This record gives sequence, C-alpha cells and structure tokens, in this order.
Amino acid sequence: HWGYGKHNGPEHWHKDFPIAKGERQSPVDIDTHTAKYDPSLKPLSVSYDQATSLRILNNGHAFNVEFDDSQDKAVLKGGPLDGTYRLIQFHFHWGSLDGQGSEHTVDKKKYAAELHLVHWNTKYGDFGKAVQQPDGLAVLGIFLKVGSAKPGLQKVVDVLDSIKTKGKSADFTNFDPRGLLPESLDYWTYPGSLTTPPLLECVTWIVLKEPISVSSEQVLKFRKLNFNGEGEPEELMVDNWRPAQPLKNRQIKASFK
Ligand SMILES: N=C(N)NC(=N)NCc1ccc(S(N)(=O)=O)cc1
Ligand SMILES: [Zn+2]
Repeated sequence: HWGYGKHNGPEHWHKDFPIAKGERQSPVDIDTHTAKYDPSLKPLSVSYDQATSLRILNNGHAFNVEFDDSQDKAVLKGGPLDGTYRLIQFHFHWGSLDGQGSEHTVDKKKYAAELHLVHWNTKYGDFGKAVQQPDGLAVLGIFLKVGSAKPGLQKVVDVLDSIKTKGKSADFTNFDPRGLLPESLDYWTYPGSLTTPPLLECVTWIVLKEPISVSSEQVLKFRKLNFNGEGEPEELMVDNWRPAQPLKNRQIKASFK
C-alpha cells in the first residue's frame, strides 16, 4: 500500500522499508561542480540493436515497457560497469507540472520527467537474484524536458489509452529503445538504490547529462494515466517521483570534463 499520496508517499515508506533511511539511497541531487571527472571511466556501450520488447504494463506506480531478457539481446556494458547488464524494462517518473517530475536533480534543477532503463547483471542469473547484490542492477537515467516532440516516444504515448488503469497490459512488440536516447552518452555515476519500495541498495546509477526533449502533448498523455484500477475512484498518475535523498558517504563521478 505504499504510493505517492499524502498518506502513503515517500515520507511514510521507511515504516515498511527501513532501508529508506540507508547509506546509499536514490535519487540524489547531482552537484555538478562537486562531481569529479574520472578519466579512467572506460567507454560506455549501449547495445540495443537486437532488443525484443514484449509488453507494456500499468503497475499502479508507473508503466513498464518490458523486454525479453532470457538472452543477451539488449545490453549495457562499459562505463563504471564490470560485466554485462541485460535490459529488462524501462519506465518513467513524471510530474503534474512541467517544473517537476524527475527523481534526480542537477544543481537542484528538476526536469519534467525521467526515463529509467533498468538492467541486471548477468552474473546473477535472474533479476530477482540481482536485486539482492550490491552490483546487481545498472539503471540508465535520462532527463526529459518539454519542448520539441520526441518522435521515438510517440509509439509509447499512443498505447497509453489501452493501459489507463492499474493492472492493464498490452502487447508492445518491435519497439526500439534507441529512439529514446540523446546524442551524447556523457554521464554521471554513483552507487545507489531502487527509487521505489523495496528501495534495495543494488543499483549502479548512470545518469546522462544531456536531456531529451518531449512535447507538451506527449507529457500530457502521461498525466492521463491512472494510479487506480478500473472501477475504482480516479486518481491521476502524476508526481510519481521520490525526492532527492542524502548523499552520505558517496562521491558522484563524471565521465566528462
Ligand atoms: N524489485 C522489484 N520491485 N522488482 C521489479 N520488477 N522492479 C522493481 C524496480 C525496478 C526499478 C526501479 S527504479 N525506479 O529504481 O528504476 C524501482 C523498482
Ligand atoms: Zn524508476
């Protein structure tokens, strides 16, 4: 029964998930002047040419575009990572207003939304095992700002009417997640956590510096989704973001000068 409401939102999560007050929680504010360039961060490798999307699901928190992760079809390697991380799903966090919605912030700036491409370390065999490990997941985070449309997002936008309410799914094959990437792969990285319960401290975060732009109409369609199930009181799926958490004993590294 966690969520994003007044009575069950981020300030309440610690009562069921005490790791919410842990040593490596996410998201964080990225202080760009304090991040340090790490010249040894070896090139990042996004290999999504053989990606196989399967389905899109409204899980009551967000919507997930799910991939076949039973082979190395869409993988992330390089950068801070040791080994191979398979893409399992992507989702977004977004606001009720264009001035909020991202989970990470950059010098305290919120973006309108944030895309999370979730990958698990193949050495752990399955996603469920990976989330129990400190290096189990790699999440590629991409900021969204409102401006020009993102053509490669439109197929996602257009299916949302079919998954309005919690528990709905729709087949979603042949979607190419390369159409959601910015031009540059410059990034910041730090060790953190899942940003929703169970808040497990299993993530290497890789947050791209360059935001993608989406149109006002595209984000407006995100905001028509519902947190509730069909036949329950309508509650718009907006402001499904956790605010920045204390950095504690962490350094954020930059791939770029
Ligand atoms: N551990 C689970 N709940 N299992 C699962 N299927 N996904 C959980 C999950 C995956 C990614 C993120 S995020 N926002 O940090 O990218 C939060 C939660
Ligand atoms: Zn997320």
